[PDB]
Amino acid sequence: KPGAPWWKSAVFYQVYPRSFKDTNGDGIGDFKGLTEKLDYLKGLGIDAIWINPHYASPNTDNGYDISDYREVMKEYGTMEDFDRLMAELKKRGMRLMVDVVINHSSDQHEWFKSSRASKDNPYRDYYFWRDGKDGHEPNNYPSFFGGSAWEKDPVTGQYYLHYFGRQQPDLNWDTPKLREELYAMLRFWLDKGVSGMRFDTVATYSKTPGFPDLTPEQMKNFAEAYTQGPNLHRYLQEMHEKVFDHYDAVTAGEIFGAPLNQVPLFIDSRRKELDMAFTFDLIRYDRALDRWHTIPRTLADFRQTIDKVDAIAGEYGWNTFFLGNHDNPRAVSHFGDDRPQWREASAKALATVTLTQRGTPFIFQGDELGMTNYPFKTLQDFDDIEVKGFFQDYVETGKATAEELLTNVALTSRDNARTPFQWDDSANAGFTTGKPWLKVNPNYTEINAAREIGDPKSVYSFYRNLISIRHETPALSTGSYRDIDPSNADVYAYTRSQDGETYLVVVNFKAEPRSFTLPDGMHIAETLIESSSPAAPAAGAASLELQPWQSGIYKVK
Ligand SMILES: [Ca+2]
Repeated sequence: KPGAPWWKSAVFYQVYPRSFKDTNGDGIGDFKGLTEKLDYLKGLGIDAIWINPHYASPNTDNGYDISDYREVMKEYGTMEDFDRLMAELKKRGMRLMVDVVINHSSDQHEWFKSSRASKDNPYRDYYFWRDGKDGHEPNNYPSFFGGSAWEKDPVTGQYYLHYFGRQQPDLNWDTPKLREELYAMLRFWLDKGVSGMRFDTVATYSKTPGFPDLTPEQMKNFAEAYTQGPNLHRYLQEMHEKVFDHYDAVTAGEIFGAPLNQVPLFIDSRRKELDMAFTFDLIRYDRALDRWHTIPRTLADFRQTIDKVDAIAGEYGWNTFFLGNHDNPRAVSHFGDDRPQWREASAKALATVTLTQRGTPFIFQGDELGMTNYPFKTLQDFDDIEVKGFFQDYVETGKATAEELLTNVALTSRDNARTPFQWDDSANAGFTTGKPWLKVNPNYTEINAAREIGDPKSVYSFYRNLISIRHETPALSTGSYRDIDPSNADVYAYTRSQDGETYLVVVNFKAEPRSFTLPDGMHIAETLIESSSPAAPAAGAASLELQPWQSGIYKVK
């Protein structure tokens, strides 16, 4: 029949350029570093890479505050280096997905420098400027990065809106001329051959008319209210009509803060908005509302959340799947057990899950090596502007002590994912010849690409084999998904099926032996791969005995 888009069967790798590979000793990764490592990614089996922002930026949010959408970030290289990265990817049959940050720009962008000059400036309405009320801000909106989402500018006496940092003013999508500027910007990169675009905080583009105060209830989860602008889908549909309908690039949205029942509006292919969804339900399934505390959860919660997310894709939508990214703690530390004796086994188990979920998997740089959270010792060990925001909102206000913030944010911080990639065991793990912008994890002596690649029993080798198996088994990418028992908090088991072929995935999430009884009528036919198992089951088995953290993929009958 008709086939599926290349993107539904692709395995993506996310590169955070700043921490991938430095080639000039300034301690910051760059395009030349990434280009020199394309053979490494191709050898691992990667089809496409998504890079974080690579545009001109003051870096108050490491690329997410853009001052010029048509120039490359100085730290990464030049437009020539970007062009070379593209060409080398193409020589290897690989595709590039870039990050698109158009909910807001840097306050250094020329549009903002113009906007702030006067109320009658032609660019005034490229942003949101409003009078304060009752001697304070326009309304009670809080910022994700600390304090109020409203900043007064004495040049005009009004306040501008910023959901994120003070140096990331929100762009005004209710203004036609600004929407047209953004479309022309997207075409600039698409005309260069870019194959995909990831839309940063795509659900917050539409603002609420009149900016009334959030109710006390809404305030509890302000992220959600910010995703309820009345014109959101109208704007996304217009972006598709004027830009994406004219190219063959895949689009994916970072649907931050929106309730899961609204995700189909963004990804149902019939609506002509986005192709794939990046949801937060699973990766933040154990995160408190303040985003810096954790809440104990079990595998039952994990799988039940995945069931809900899969159901939302319905028949016309499509999900991405990921256990890690640049805004969350390290996969093995977060969902696995990173203790020395369990790190490799649990990282392999999580690899099995990642590569057998229904959706397009994104492997975050370093997770294929089993990289872990970083041992922060003081609040100064964090670079992340979000941690400074928590200090402002919780420590300076007396709600928590600096020690309490350190203790808790150490387990949830985005910086856990941003320590430099561990290439080998030379100075700073071969990431740089200079001083890394963020400290390298001392565990690079045990966790590094050179050692991983030379060992058939490594986490890396396991990911590589899982990727080969997935590429050879259509059911593992586009097949249906059925969780055999959503209530089981010990062993995660599900089937993937397509065209009469069914595969069974069984993953022990406990560090103790466990048993698993197959569904009535189901029996093992073959064993494709297992991790931490002393032996594959016998053909015909109606049950399995699992070692701690063991994972396996089996073709059933
Ligand atoms: Ca560099």
